[PDB]
Amino acid sequence: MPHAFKPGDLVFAKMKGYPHWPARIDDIADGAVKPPPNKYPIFFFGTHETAFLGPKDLFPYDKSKDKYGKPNKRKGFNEGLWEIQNNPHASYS
Ligand SMILES: OCc1cccc(NCc2cncc(Br)c2)c1
Repeated sequence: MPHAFKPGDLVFAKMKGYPHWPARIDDIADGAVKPPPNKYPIFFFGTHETAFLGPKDLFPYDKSKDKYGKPNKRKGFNEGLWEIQNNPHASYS
């Protein structure tokens, strides 16, 4: 049974103008800006950028990897695929 997203969960995250992108739910550091209601800090693998997104844009990784895991030409995407498959919980900062 699924649960609400928690830090460490692996997803594909969708933003307008980009393919569904390999990403993880991040933690919020002490005193850092918190997401709006029902949004989460999304760390994008490959590009190593963070956005606040809601669950409607978050696709759990295992269920969605067959559909969204194909390499493409977008900058950072293939490295993102490598990171989520090979070391998704490492420090990339
Ligand atoms: O719209 C706010 C916002 C926040 C972070 C990054 C971007 N664009 C670039 C980008 C980088 N990695 C994955 C994707 Br998917 C997109 C936009």
